[PDB]
Amino acid sequence: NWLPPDWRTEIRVRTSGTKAGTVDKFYYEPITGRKFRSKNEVLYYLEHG
Amino acid sequence: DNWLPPDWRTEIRVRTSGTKAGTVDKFYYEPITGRKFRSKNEVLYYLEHG
Repeated sequence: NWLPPDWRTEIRVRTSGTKAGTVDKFYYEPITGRKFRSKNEVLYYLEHG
Repeated sequence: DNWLPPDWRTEIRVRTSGTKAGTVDKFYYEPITGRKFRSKNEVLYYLEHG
């Protein structure tokens, strides 16, 4: 819990290949739908919109 | 997914926020191009027609 109001989250779970079973979390910006790959990439961009 | 050609990648996307929380989508990725498909039939269509 640190995430602005309308922000969508998801996990991608790898189901084939060398990294089958790995879970990656993604954050999407509202209206735009802009994909971020980490906490800090979102924290950073809130500061520098 | 034995039907899939070699070096195709699969994953599931699960929504973790909003109305659609808990929704699971299957994706299929073509080797090298990274091109995205959303079902078995869409992949078999593409392999046939290019």
